[PDB]
Amino acid sequence: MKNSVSVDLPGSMKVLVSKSSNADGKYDLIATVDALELSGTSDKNNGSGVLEGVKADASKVKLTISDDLGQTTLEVFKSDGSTLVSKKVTSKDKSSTEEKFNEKGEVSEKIITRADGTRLEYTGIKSDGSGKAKEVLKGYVLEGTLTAEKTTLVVKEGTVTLSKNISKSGAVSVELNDTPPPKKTAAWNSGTSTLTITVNSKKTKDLVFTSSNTITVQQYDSNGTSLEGSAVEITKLDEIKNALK
Amino acid sequence: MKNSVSVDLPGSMKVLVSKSSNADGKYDLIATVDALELSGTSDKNNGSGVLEGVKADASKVKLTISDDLGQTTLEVFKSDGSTLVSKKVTSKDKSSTEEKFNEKGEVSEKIITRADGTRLEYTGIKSDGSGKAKEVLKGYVLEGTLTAEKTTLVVKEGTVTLSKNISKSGAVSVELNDTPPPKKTAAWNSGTSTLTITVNSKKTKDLVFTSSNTITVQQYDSNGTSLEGSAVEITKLDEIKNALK
Repeated sequence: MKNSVSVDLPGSMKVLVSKSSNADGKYDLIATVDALELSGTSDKNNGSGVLEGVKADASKVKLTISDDLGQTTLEVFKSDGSTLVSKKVTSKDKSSTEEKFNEKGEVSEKIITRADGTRLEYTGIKSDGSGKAKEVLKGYVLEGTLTAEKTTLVVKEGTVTLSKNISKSGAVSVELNDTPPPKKTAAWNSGTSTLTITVNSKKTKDLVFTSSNTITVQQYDSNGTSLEGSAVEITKLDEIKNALK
Repeated sequence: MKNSVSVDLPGSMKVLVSKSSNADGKYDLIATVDALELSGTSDKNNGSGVLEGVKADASKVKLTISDDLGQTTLEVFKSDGSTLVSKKVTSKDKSSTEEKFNEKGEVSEKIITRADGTRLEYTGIKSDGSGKAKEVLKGYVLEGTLTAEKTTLVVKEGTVTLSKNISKSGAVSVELNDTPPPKKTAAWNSGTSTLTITVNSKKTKDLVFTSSNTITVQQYDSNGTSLEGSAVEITKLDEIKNALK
């Protein structure tokens, strides 16, 4: 710090590495990270090495810098120092991986940043690999979910589901499902001159064709077993068409 | 006509039947029908009997009245009198059946009126029983077609076809078809990271998923075998949704 050299780092950080060595050959590293003074003695005079620090709430902070000034590995622990909370790995080339762990020392969440600026954001992860997913792309977002084998991001339009699957090892594969909406059916009763229309095991309408040469609609209650209202006579084509929706 | 009695008739007609009998016991009938004087001698003094006449173009007109004043059967022939053109039967109770015949002495067309005021209108009839159909109902019209067995009147709304079938002997029966529109399918090429979308054996779009983490649409020509345009990149969700329609 005193008369030393400023080194820029992956992820908008600096370190100050001492101009000269110490008693045991080391170089002094000081970095203000987040807002803590972090400190450490390193074999090398470039910026590489570990820096440690303690938050005012007694959480332990450990910043590792990779030998080639490539990779800053920012770990946060619980007060004991044994129990990992969070971990931001940044890479040389602008890409980062913000993790989070749970009570058990198991990964809860994961924000992946990509070199371009696009993101994979996993949350609510569970013991059996599964959880939410978001993909931040340039201009728009693909939501989805996670499993042990794969991420699946989905986009829907009416009867079409587009499904972008990203495998564990990076492999994209895409698929499409068009599935028709539930269709009307009907049954004719010759006895009563009544068409009863069934949608998805729910009766919906009675269309009745009278000896008086006219047509009457009545609606099934949303139970789909008893009629409701009273019988509405038809007065032009349009109404018959309406009943068929 | 001279000093006789006016009888009203089925189908807005009158006849004048003579007050007294003739030489051979008959009663004189005169009717102005359409605009012809029609004439005939009848056994009975009520209005019943036949009346004949000749149009100025030499077509022969034959009006029959049923004994009970029930039914007026207006036939028109060709000039020869043997070859039927048209035939309007009216009934007592306001119902009528306007036929038409063809060159061969076979029925071409048929307007059925019903007592209520509703109509069945068959046209363009053919040797194998078939032809157009219209049903004039109170407030609206059901179009359709004819066969030897049956009339079929159809009403459509999107994927639904309502079909009212009237059998030879009057029997109504109704049916419904909901049939889903042609659905998208797609094939993935791992080689090129391209989804190709097929609608009804016609390729429609290429969706391409780039190593650059972006999506590009290109359209198939309406042949459904070669691409067209050039590859349009995607810029928000909405566009991806659009491609799925």
